[PDB]
Amino acid sequence: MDFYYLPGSAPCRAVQMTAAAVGVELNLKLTNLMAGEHMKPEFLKLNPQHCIPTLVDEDGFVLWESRAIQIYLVEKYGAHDADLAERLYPSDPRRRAVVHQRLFFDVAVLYQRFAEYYEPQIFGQKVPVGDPGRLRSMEQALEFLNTFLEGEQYVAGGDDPTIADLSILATIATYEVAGYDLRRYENVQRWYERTSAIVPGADKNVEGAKVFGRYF
Amino acid sequence: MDFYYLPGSAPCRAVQMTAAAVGVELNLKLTNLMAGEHMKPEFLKLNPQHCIPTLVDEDGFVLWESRAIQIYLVEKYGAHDADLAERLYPSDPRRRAVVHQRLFFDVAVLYQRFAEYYEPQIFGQKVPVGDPGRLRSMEQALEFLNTFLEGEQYVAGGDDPTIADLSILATIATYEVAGYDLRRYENVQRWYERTSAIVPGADKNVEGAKVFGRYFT
Ligand SMILES: CCCCCCSC[C@H](NC(=O)CC[C@H]([NH3+])C(=O)O)C(=O)NCC(=O)O
Ligand SMILES: CCCCCCSC[C@H](NC(=O)CC[C@H]([NH3+])C(=O)O)C(=O)NCC(=O)O
Repeated sequence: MDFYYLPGSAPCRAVQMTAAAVGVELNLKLTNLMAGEHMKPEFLKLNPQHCIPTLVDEDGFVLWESRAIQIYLVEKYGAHDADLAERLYPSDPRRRAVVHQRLFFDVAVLYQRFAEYYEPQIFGQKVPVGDPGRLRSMEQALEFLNTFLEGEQYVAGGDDPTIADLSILATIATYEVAGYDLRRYENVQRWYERTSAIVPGADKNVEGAKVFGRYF
Repeated sequence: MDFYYLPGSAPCRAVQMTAAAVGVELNLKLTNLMAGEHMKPEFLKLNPQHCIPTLVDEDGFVLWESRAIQIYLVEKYGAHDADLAERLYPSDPRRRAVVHQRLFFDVAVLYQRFAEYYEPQIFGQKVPVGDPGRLRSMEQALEFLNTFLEGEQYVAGGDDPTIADLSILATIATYEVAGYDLRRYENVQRWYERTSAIVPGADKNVEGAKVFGRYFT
């Protein structure tokens, strides 16, 4: 399976942790966005949305959006270990609803506001001073996550990390390298330390996050 | 089942269409966001993210994010009709991945870029002259959708509308009612017309969108 990725990219790292958890190797294909490699006719034919991560399965199926890829990996390549797939992606509709909820929270709120705050600080204008509105917004997202983790081990509940934890771990590892003091959010910091110690490929998440950290 | 919502809200309308498809009757609870009804202590207890739509099910289980609600409606409350659930939310991992991919596209790209430009105008934060980047962003998003719909009846493929169609139907209705010219996107217009003609609860999508349209008089 061809995996078009960048080590520094959070959504790429979330798929990497998921693939390691289900036990499938990825054919790593580094796609330099700065050299416009995502804009070459070869990549565009595969992915008109020209974004990473992009997964190309051996049957020719092309898939993007990291969280769609996460679910796909569990559903297709996790069947060999029912209990594992169940831990990562519980089949009970109510339990799965919270997992889905947190996945959408990650893309639309937690990672989104992170990007809306730090991308102006490292690209284009490169302003070191962060907009007070964008900071308030991003902190509100951390406030939300902290509340979700109140009296809970993991982001969508349960006794084991789910793919929602893997997605948000990639995201929050990026928060850490960006210089944000996560210790302000005691539940988040506790969860971040817990999850990093136990999930497969977590060391490769910290490793890739540091590559993103070169921008600051 | 309690449904905290506003008719003008696209994500709310996507849930309404999904519930109509699986025969779920929602107890509609108008949540006036301008009056701060979503910031009231009782609502915050249910939903600390203080956002609509919010579903409270028969056991008091609380769920928000429209697309997670959509899935929950099909998986749990659509399971009485195996064939219908399969049309709305196919179980094949590849087909389901495209549905998921399109749902994420809607939240993170299509609706996201819409809201960034148009939603300020609801709150009164409308700037008469703005950044060209915000306009290019919506154009680009609509180009992607039009490309996905090339040679295809529906947004995630297949012979029937999925929850991805209902999500994007609610979003595109909002584009149209806000005044966006969709004519350069022939596949989008064609898909919108044909999908709106056949999906249950489509009337309330149009009606609800019109309520949103009253902000752009
Ligand atoms: C050091 C690493 C720097 C990269 C960090 C940004 S991730 C790159 C970006 N990808 C995305 O934002 C995809 C997000 C998508 N929601 C997902 O989760 O997969 C991209 O391909 N953007 C280019 C494009 O969309 O055209
Ligand atoms: C009458 C039409 C007025 C326009 C309403 C826009 S939707 C309102 C908004 N909700 C959302 O954007 C939720 C989006 C979420 N991604 C979903 O799909 O459910 C909200 O509750 N915002 C309040 C908040 O989050 O605090």
